[PDB]
Amino acid sequence: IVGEALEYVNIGLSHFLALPLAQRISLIIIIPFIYNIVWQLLYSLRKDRPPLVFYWIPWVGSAVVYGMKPYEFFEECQKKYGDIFSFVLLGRVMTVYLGPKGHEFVFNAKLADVSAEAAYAHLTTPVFGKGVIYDCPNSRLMEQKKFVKGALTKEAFKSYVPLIAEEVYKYFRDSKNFRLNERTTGTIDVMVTQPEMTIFTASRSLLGKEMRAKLDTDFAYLYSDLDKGFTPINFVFPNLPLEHYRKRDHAQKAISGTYMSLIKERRKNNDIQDRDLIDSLMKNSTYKDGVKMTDQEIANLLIGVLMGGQHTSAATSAWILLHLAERPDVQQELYEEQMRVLDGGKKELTYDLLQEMPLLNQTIKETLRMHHPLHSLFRKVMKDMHVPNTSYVIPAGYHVLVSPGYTHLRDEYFPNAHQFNIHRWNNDSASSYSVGEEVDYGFGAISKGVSSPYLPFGGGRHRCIGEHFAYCQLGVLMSIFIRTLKWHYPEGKTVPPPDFTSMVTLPTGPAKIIWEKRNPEQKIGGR
Ligand code: HEM
Ligand SMILES: OC(Cn1cncn1)(Cn1cncn1)c1ccc(F)cc1F
Repeated sequence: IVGEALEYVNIGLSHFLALPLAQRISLIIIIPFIYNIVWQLLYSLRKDRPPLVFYWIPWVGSAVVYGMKPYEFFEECQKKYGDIFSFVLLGRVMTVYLGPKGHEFVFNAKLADVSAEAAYAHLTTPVFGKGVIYDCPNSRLMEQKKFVKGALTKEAFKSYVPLIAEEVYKYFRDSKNFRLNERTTGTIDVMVTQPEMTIFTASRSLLGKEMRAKLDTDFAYLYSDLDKGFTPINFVFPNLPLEHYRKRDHAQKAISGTYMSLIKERRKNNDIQDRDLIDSLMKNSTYKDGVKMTDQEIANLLIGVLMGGQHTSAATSAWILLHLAERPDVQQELYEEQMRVLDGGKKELTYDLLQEMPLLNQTIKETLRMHHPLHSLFRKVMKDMHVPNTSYVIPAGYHVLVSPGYTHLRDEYFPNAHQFNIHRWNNDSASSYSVGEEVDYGFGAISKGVSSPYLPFGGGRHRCIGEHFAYCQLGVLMSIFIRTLKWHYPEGKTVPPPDFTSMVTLPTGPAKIIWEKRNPEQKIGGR
């Protein structure tokens, strides 16, 4: 009888609760372990679900292999399952869609279907501050992107180029890593030099002279603290009572506090011009519903834009130098282009002349092909999504993962994809280019289609707005490096593997190059 069965359930329940504590703990471990395996096996027959990568440890999932070797992971998954597959990652289910159709599925996904801010808020909000970027609705982000873009005009770039050039020269002159007036050769770690050059140049141009001057003080130490909070660990542990987390928060307060002081000081003196992004945001930061950004939110947006731009550009800078260190042929070819465009060095570098340097820009383009600083972009799925031409349905609660950087490294789309060749971009040296219909999400007309196999800057509503600033900064920086120095690897060394575990895919350190002055007698003037 079924009556007597229900009795033995209750009996079994009471015997269960009365087990020796060791077997209880063991059952605490074995039961969800067994349940997990059984759940996957069952999930398999679901043909309205993409294949799920098998994993042994519950919650953890494929985190370790994804965390350490994401492209090798994607490649293995791809030839087993094809272009669409899911995997468990630290409690989340990630649905990957590789290739151009994946680019379309995720970057062009409707606003109602996916949320970037739900994916990233816990990473970024504690670092940047409240009320901006991912700590706000999408419509607010769109307009923040529009506000920042107002300091990213052609006219702005024309003024930034000599400021950036000045900083590069000052760095060559003053940094312990160079001191070109005293040394004709030396060794550097590019993961030391490039983050420093990147912060000095980006500060001077986007933040202005005051904020640049601050980096000549121990205030510079706060950026390091803030920098240390920008880490994937925030995806698991956003806030922990350690000193790492307190130094982060303290820095965000002191740094935004500093920006606010400058802001309120400019407003008090009515000293608001068109010098920098701070000026720009002081004059142009009213949303379409008439609500103004607070001084705090302005400062916080400044932090995030600068920090995001910081890591992508520094990493890219580092890779350019690293690839060129074993390619004296490319160094030579870039140098000839410098001599031609700048009339033997007699012409001062300008933003317009930068545009007349196709090989230089192709080098940047090719470096971003081989080293997309962001190997995975995420969205949280908010409504059930049907996968076109499939029976797959991606349920709300899932995350979608797109990886243009993976496609960058596929021979199908880039022959001999693991060879560095700037000439694969001959007569195709633009940072990117819309060549079909365009669309405006709030921050300017951008390409409607996002099916290009090359997407260093993403696409759709979350597309990068720093692409031309990045080319301007990298361009000026590399133009001066090329014209000033040659460099090569220490004996036996080559391009290092990427460190896929940090927030951007930095080179594994220490990554050293040996530089030498092209003109040992050349001196850099100024104080
Ligand atoms: C080589 C350098 C850079 C690369 C490769 C890059 C790449 C990207 C990518 C792939 C995205 C899309 C992220 C997503 O879909 O989730 C993005 C978004 C964005 N980037 Fe960049 N970026 C670079 C430099 C910069 C710079 C210099 C700035 C600021 C001056 C910047 C600011 C932004 C902003 C404001 C967004 C929008 C985020 C959103 O809408 O959710 N980036 N970038
Ligand atoms: O897209 C990022 C955030 N992110 C996503 N994965 C890793 N970091 C990075 N980024 C893109 N360009 C520059 N940085 C971002 C976007 C906007 C922003 F203001 C900061 C920021 F970190």
